[PDB]
Amino acid sequence: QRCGEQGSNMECPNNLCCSQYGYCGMGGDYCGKGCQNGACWTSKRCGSQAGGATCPNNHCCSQYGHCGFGAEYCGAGCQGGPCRADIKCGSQSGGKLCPNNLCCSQWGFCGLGSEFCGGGCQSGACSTDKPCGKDAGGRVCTNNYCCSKWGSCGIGPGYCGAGCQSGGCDA
Amino acid sequence: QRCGEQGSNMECPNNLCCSQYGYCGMGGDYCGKGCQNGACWTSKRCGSQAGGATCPNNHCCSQYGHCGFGAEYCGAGCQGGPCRADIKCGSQSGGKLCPNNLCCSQWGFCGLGSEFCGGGCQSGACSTDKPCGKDAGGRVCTNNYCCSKWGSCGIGPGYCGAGCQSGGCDA
Repeated sequence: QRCGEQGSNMECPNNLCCSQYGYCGMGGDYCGKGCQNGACWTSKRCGSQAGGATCPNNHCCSQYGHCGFGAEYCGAGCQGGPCRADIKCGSQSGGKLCPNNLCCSQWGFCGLGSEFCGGGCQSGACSTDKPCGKDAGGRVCTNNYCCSKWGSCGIGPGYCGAGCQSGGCDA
Repeated sequence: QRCGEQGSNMECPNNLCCSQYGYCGMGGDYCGKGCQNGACWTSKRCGSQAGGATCPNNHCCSQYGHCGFGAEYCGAGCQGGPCRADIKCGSQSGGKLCPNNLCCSQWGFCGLGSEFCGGGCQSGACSTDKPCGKDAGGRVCTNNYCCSKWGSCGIGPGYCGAGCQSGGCDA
């Protein structure tokens, strides 16, 4: 029920702005000064201009390193987000990972949905759920996902907790 | 700290899937069966095919009414989300509202950022914060935003609560 730093980087639905207090709404109280994620009045910075920083709420990072939607942000020069041009990844691009957990299709493009995440999926949010760890000739998860006690890739206490064979383990 | 119905429709950062329990993570425990929002293994339905339903996490609604990213979802036939084609709105389009609170620029296109939300902004998440209510010759907020006791448009208890002059008031 909280957003931003008070809600573990949780984002509000329908681009609602997270105020400086960790609450979701609309108006100057949420979108103005201290706005956390969502349609903030003062767009957040990203890409090149702000250390590789990704846009929250899947916003496109325009060529000037600002976050938003529309031609100016998703069009030409777009550096991150659901940019209007296909984004390349995988073996075909020196094993690049897609940003924001997106799937890298068998063809080397970033997306979400069956075509990217289903069979052939290279990295990211693949729905193929391939075996990792010792029961898997010690193969490791992509994206530094945790390889659970069970030989499954994921993120969460169950995956990164006790019995984590490799990846971004807590334990 | 919760997502989905347990977190008031709050979404996880970086397309993490919200499990059926209202927790954010990655793996079959979160993205599989019961997945709430984020990179669910089974894309959610939208637009025409599912009553006008919008995609969570700003995903594009492909022409078949499925949610995702990439050419198949944001390209041709895209019905909602950060579609590759400019989305029209406003006076120029029989006063249509943009989906997901996006700003309708002075020119009749949907986006977020200064160009859409700044001066001339027609509807949505405008940063112009224009006066509503009685102190405003009884003008009303767009998007059914609440016109607060103060003559400000917004969403939240402060806006929709007591002294709400018009809009989607609770009080």
